[PDB]
Amino acid sequence: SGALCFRMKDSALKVLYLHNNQLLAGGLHAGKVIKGEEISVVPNRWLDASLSPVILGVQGGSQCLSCGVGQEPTLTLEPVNIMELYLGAKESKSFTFYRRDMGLTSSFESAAYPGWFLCTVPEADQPVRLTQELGKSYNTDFYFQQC
Repeated sequence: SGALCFRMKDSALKVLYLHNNQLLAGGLHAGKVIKGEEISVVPNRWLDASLSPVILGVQGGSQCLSCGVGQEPTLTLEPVNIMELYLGAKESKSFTFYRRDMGLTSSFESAAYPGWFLCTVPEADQPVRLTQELGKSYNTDFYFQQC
C-alpha cells in the first residue's frame, strides 16, 4: 500500500478506534488495552497542495471517511479504497479534508463543506463526527503517531 500506519487521539487523549465498523473516540475505560485503528493519512493530488488536502482511511485504506453528498455534511465510512481515489477511479472531493498543523496536533476541515471540522464529543466512546462549532466541548485537534 505504501501508506503509513497512524494511531490518532483527540487532544483529550481519547483513542480513535473501530467498533461495529464505526469510528469511535475513547478506549480509556477498557480492561483490554486498545491501541487504536490504523489510520491512513494520504495527500490528495487532485486538489491544490496549498491547504494540505488529505483523505482519511481505516483498515489499510480499505474504507474511507466521507462527508456525503447532501445539503449538510454527514460523517460516514465508505467501502471505497484509498487506491481508487488516488488513481482517479472515483470522485474524491467528499473524501477530502484540509489538514492544519497546529504545533503538536492537526485539525481536519471538510473540503466539500467548508467550516465543518472532524471532531469528537466529550462523552466517552461515541462516534467521531463533524462540527462548525470550534472551541467549546467539541475536540477538533488530533495527535498523530506512526505504529
